[PDB]
Amino acid sequence: VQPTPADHFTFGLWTVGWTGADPFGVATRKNLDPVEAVHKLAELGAYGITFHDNDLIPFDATEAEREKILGDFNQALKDTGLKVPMVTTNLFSHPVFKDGGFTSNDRSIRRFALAKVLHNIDLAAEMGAETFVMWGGREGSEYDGSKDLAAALDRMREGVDTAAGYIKDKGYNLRIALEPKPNEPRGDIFLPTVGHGLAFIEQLEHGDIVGLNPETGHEQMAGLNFTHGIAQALWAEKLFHIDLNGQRGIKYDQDLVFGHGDLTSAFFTVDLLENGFPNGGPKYTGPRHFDYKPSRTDGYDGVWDSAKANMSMYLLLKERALAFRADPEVQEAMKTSGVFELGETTLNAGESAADLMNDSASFAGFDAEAAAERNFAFIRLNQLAIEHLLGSR
Amino acid sequence: VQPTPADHFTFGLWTVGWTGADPFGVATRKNLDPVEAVHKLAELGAYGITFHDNDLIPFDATEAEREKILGDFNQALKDTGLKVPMVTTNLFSHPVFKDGGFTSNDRSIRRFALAKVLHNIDLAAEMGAETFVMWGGREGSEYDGSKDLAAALDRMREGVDTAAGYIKDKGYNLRIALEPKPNEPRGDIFLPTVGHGLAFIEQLEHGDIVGLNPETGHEQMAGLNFTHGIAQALWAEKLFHIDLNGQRGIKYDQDLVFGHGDLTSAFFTVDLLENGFPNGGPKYTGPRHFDYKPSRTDGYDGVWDSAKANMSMYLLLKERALAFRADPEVQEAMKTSGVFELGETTLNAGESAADLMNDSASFAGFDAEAAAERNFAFIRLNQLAIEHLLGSR
Amino acid sequence: VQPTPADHFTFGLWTVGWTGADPFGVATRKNLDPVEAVHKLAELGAYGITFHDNDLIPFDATEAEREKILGDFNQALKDTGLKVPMVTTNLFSHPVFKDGGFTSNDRSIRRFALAKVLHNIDLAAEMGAETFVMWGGREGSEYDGSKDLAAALDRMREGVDTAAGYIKDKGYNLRIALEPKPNEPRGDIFLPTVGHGLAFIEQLEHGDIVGLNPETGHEQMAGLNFTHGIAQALWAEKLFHIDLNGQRGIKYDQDLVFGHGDLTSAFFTVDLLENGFPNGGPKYTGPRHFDYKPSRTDGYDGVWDSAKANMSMYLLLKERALAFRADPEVQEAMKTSGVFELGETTLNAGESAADLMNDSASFAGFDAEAAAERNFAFIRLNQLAIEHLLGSR
Amino acid sequence: VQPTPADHFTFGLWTVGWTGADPFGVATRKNLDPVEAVHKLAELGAYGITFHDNDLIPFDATEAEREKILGDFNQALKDTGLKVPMVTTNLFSHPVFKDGGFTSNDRSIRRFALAKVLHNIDLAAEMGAETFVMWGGREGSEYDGSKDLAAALDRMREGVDTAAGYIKDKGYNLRIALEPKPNEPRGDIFLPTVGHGLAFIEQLEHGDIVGLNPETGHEQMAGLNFTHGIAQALWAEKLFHIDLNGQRGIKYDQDLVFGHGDLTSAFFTVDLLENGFPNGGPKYTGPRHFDYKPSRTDGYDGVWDSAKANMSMYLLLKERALAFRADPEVQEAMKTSGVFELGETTLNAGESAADLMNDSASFAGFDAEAAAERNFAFIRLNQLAIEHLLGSR
Ligand SMILES: OC[C@@H](O)[C@H](O)[C@@H](O)CO
Ligand SMILES: OC[C@@H](O)[C@H](O)[C@@H](O)CO
Ligand SMILES: OC[C@@H](O)[C@H](O)[C@@H](O)CO
Ligand SMILES: OC[C@@H](O)[C@H](O)[C@@H](O)CO
Ligand SMILES: [Mn+2]
Ligand SMILES: [Mn+2]
Ligand SMILES: [Mn+2]
Ligand SMILES: [Mn+2]
Repeated sequence: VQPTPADHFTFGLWTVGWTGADPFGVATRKNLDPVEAVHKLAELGAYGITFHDNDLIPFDATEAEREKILGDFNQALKDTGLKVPMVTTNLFSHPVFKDGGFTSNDRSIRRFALAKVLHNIDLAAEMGAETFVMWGGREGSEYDGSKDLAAALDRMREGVDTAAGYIKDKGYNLRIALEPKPNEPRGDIFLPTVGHGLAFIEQLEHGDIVGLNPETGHEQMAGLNFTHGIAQALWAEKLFHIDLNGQRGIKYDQDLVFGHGDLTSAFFTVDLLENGFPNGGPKYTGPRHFDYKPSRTDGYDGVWDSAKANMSMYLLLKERALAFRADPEVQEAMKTSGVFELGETTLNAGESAADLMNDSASFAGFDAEAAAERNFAFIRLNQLAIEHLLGSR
Repeated sequence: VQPTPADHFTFGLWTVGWTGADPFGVATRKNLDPVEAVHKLAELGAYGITFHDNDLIPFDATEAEREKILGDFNQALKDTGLKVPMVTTNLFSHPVFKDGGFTSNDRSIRRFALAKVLHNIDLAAEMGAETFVMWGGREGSEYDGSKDLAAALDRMREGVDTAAGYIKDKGYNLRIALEPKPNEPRGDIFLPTVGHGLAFIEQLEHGDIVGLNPETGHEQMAGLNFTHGIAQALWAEKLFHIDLNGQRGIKYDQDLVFGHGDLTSAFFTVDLLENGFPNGGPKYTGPRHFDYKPSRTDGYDGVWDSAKANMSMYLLLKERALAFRADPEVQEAMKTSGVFELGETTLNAGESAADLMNDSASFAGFDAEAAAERNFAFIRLNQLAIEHLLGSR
Repeated sequence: VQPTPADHFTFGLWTVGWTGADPFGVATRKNLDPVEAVHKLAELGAYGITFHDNDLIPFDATEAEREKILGDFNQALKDTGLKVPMVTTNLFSHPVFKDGGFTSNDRSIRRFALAKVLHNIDLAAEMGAETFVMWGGREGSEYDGSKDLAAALDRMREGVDTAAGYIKDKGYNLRIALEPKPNEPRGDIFLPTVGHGLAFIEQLEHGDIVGLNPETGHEQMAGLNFTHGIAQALWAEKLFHIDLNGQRGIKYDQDLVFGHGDLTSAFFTVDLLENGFPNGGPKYTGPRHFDYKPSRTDGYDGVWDSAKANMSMYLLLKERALAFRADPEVQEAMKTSGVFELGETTLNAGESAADLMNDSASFAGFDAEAAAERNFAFIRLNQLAIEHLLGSR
Repeated sequence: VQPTPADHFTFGLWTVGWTGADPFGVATRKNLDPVEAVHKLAELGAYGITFHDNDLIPFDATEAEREKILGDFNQALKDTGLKVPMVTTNLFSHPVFKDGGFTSNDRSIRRFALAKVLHNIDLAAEMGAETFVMWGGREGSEYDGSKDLAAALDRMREGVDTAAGYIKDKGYNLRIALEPKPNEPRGDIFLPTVGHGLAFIEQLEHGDIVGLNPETGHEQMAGLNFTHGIAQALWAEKLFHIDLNGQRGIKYDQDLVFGHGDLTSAFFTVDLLENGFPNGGPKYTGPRHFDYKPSRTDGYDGVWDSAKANMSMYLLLKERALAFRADPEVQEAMKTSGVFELGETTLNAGESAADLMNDSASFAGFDAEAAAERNFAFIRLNQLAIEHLLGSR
């Protein structure tokens, strides 16, 4: 292992600072001072730190307090060298956001949320973040008649397009990244998956600077393939940031260390981020952000062990995924299964629909029964990836 | 109840004709003659019938046979009055489609699938279908390294855009509707949910004539809100057709009668199709297609009981959903919860981001703690819908 | 439908008393005085109230404090006539319980946890409660190597048999009801389903007084059929108590009002509690206890609305289910489908294995293809059930 | 890693013999001759072969046919030395079994099904099998009013105790292993999890010879922790057999190769089979049986590849898991986390309930806040396990 700043491992303040309250209990750890957080994180080899406005600045802090806090915070950044690549707003903890921020049924709460957001964009630019994340965790319902579903999407669009237009208007060098989540804390959250989020951005006025911020555990809560989803975001060139962690199944969001959930899936996620696509195409070159929570049963030694482990797991997987693809036997297996064959167009240069239709060999004269005999050998190909993952090859 | 042709209840040939083979067994029913199907369906009050090419015409039938079959089939349509509103292709049963049609790793199979599709478009136009459905049931993988995820989406796009361009080129009065499915028969299917499908259409050249064909059970297999998903398709004006059925949970696709799965969700699905949105907007005016399978334990009396029941359940729900919304007490409850309030824009006519920012009452001077006291009364509102569903009000 | 004490509707102090804090937010409601809980629930028609030791008596309460609290609570009970049918212990909220009470890896904690249970038995006995519920919410793990699994079950057995022995020695008429849950708050909980709880009970030294407390939502979080699980608990004569609420799929425990989740399943559970088994069998006679949470979006008006909605949902389902079995057409359908035929023993009176293999009629010349022709007509029985539920019958 | 007969790797005839038909397609491979299955598996290192009565002997086979088939199979066994450790009955493929075998609503069917079982016991005994597996795949329902649930369990009990009584009377050394599954092919199956199977066994007249046959994928289809379920089966001394395969989430049963689904869970199951419980306890000694399906995309080369991959995955996991417990650092971490402390009984030798409530140290003056400070360090133990799995340690 041994992570270093050019690896671009970013961590949020709320991850290592998460104190332990869950639905059945109180915190098991004391609050983490943000200056300690920065120093500690930098010592471990992180590249940057991210935060939610209220992570650093209390909801009711006065203007004198906000500047006191920011002064010590900027100093620590300075002393250590951590950058601040992404900033986000808390539109979910305070009781006022019980029906949402942007999609609250109450008009006065929608304006308050939007004004909280606009102000936070200002702080984002001041910090030097390139990405502004929006997780609409309270946007949704428990009951189907609680909302007008068309109006909920018009109100979501108005807040995002207002925020986007503000970025363009002030000339900030910022992008917005929406973060899909299927449920928890709402029964049903709006824009529940990568596809929903991707679809939605296409209906925006300011779509051009809006992308996604997918989270491993969030797609796994719907039973989806995390690599399939990021592949699709990447293919559309909407993968602006990423949140890595672990999830063992369809249940509450667990927020384990990356690699402590679906291990084989993390392997392939790493292969896609590092190696890209077999035939060439898009690559994700942003930060590798870890959005997790250290288990409540463990003390602060566990908090820093857990932070260390996110980075270890990613470097271990990266190493095995480079060896995997570099292997002559894998490449050969790949060729046999048709991975490079999928890269060739179906139609010949210049062939029209008409042409293919009327080409006897592709249809009328085709031997479907002979084509059906092919051994794709996907089982052997899968076996080679696991032996590579197991450190056996 | 009593369904009648202006209700626009369509049924596929493979639903009532499904003979019973599942993974652990053989058919329990004899094959259903398609001419019987048409007559029977028409007697029950259906408006139309839909089919897959091989539902009617055998994969290896000769040209003399295809015309014999079509002749008797058109005659029955004539004798009864059923229309043929949608036609689709089978790109999944034959062993040649074991790795997909359009996204097969084998180039020769991709061409064969595409040529099967183009020919079937011709038959669609001849029949008078307005909709051409594409369910990519074999497109996906069991293993993550089996495919180049970027190349799988380029090949999906090439077949759909080739088919679309052919429709435009021949001037057919047809639309394509993609049908998302999360898994089964593949471990992971590409374009697994409504959002994924919606996102994908935005990357097409011929996007304008491409929409979706969502299926109740398919979104419920990912644990998603079926009404939330169709709301989003409708809002984007991509809801070109719909497949209704029942699903009891995250498991294999059960294909029960509509209403025999998540009852409350079917209620709200019916409310959206019939009533639309509370504040006004888009409406879905196409056919109400039932894509289900009669339980294998039951004989042919059960097949026609099951067909009858799809229509009964929809009319029962429709009736309760009209009463629900028409109710003065519901309207009042709706007002209290802010359903109409969500319909008002957040920003005042002419207000800019700048303006709202600097409006003291929406932020600096806002009383978050007082705004947080509001009783949304979503529980009472939910109670009124269930009493309406229960036939109590 | 108006509830009366005769109905045996019981509520937990923590249910209407639930304040609104979840994983991503703080409480939205103010604490509920116990005195007012008691009076308000008696005005609604409640039969009894239930509580956790620390719902009532703070963890740190002094002796003088405890006595005051008990004096006020016992006053309220005397004033209103409310009964206290069940009492439970809180072995999950304090940080001390982070790894469990009974199956903590730390022995001093295991000792404290059992001590806390014994003291609570006394209180339970003082209050007149018939049932003692044990829900081991922190018993389990996030990671597979965290626990010696054989030793976790011995620890659990030690605790439960100690508590049972103590009851027997003290002469108390108290029975222990164990309550399964698959996950939340731990990633995996010991004894996750009705099946695992019944099995464990059979390994106990004093299992005669140990039974189950199944919860609607809990079984549904693993995707099981709650009605099938309570039917196995009844069949074994081990259904000592029941917790009713609603869940809308495999996700975090929602704790919705009974009937606000899976409706048809709710209908069928009520049918089983009220009508019993079609061919006869044991019947459930305890409290109908609601363990739910008023959504955090609702103010106190909403709390009483939700309390009310629980009993109301139950009465509406009961009316429908009594009408359903009373219907001649439904009885006809039931006989046709073989529901009464399942009640006839397979073998003949004094027929042995040997006698049966040898019966020619049963095997050697049994006409399997002719038997396979029976139309079970389960679809039509299911349509009739649904129509009774919707009150269209 | 090269398997030897000493390993006890067993395979079902129906596993490598699975032809490829699924819900949306026909077979992709030709039928496998039994003779060749036997020889091929012996060349791979298999220990034994297992089968369903109709895997080998067709349902309609004549007497002369049966004898020929048996003569060829017994030849193969003699030639290769393969053992036949388990035999099972097919009570799910013929249409006669549409509503179940043992719990069919139709009594004549229930009689045929039991007859079919008794005859198979004889054959099982002739073959030298130790285990008789019962998987009741059609036992259950799609709809809640289809069955009298108390009567479904009595019918099940009748069948299983008749079969057990017959074994006892005949002097056969055969034990029955019941096999749970939550769903597929029925929407709900009776006795859906390890927990439900163990419970039911305790209600049996002859449960001394009745135990479990849990399957990896089956428990995971309900989202349970397979390793926790087999640990409860072991603890109760009821783990008679085991079926190993892979599942990638809550969906249709995939029947992937062991290790091709949840990897870390696979690692921990192997640890439990090979290392036993950390503080000692019963150990599993039977066949390591693989009940999987070679993906339908692969030709026969793929079939043998997959057979091989099963034993290989198992050997790789075994090597890793033996190295993991042998590691001094891992033992250190285990002691730190209290894994050995769980093994110490909570009470002192001859300490009663009364003695414990009264110990001041245990309750009255126990310092709960000081005890709550222990760092269990479960995260670091889990990181160490994963690093052993990836062979980076
Ligand atoms: O489940 C919560 C989300 O993962 C958030 O932490 C966003 O990433 C930041 O608001
Ligand atoms: O699960 C199968 C799909 O529902 C199909 O029936 C498509 O609708 C028609 O190809
Ligand atoms: O999931 C939480 C449980 O349902 C509890 O409320 C128990 O019933 C009692 O501790
Ligand atoms: O889900 C199918 C089952 O796993 C069977 O293969 C049984 O093991 C034997 O009938
Ligand atoms: Mn996140
Ligand atoms: Mn469909
Ligand atoms: Mn409960
Ligand atoms: Mn099996």
